[PDB]
Amino acid sequence: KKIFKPEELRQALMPTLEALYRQDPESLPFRQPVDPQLLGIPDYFDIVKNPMDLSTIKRKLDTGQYQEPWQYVDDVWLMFNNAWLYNRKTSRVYKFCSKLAEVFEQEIDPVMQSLG
Ligand SMILES: Cc1cc(N2CCOCC2)cc2[nH]c(-c3c(NC[C@@H](O)c4cccc(Cl)c4)cc[nH]c3=O)nc12
Repeated sequence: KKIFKPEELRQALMPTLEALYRQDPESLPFRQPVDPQLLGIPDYFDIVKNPMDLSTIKRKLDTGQYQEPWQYVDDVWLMFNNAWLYNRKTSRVYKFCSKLAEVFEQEIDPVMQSLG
């Protein structure tokens, strides 16, 4: 069984996380936890049972809260899947999510291969 030091996951995965953040305007809806009242979508938690966003993912990676790197992959897809569930398939935020997901699928593959 691989043993992953927090510092190894941090340095290896941070560039993939930067690749999501740097997408402008597509990353903006994902940068902070969804605030249903401020956004005027009060049925958000009626639909999304487990919220996830970039700031949470970034904190876990920065402070060493992942035991193994596929939990980071889990959190990223949970964030995308939340957005694809709540938002209609042709809407702006659905398309934004799809753009971030395209970037991620591309960046994460070689990084996960090198982590073993
Ligand atoms: C690539 C892709 C495209 C799309 N759609 C494109 C068309 O438009 C609608 C959205 C939805 C996706 N959902 C998931 C997904 C996971 N993927 C792992 C993959 O990253 C992966 C798998 C093995 C090795 C590595 Cl290194 C990385 C894992 C857990 N739960 C998930 O839902 N992947 C999706």
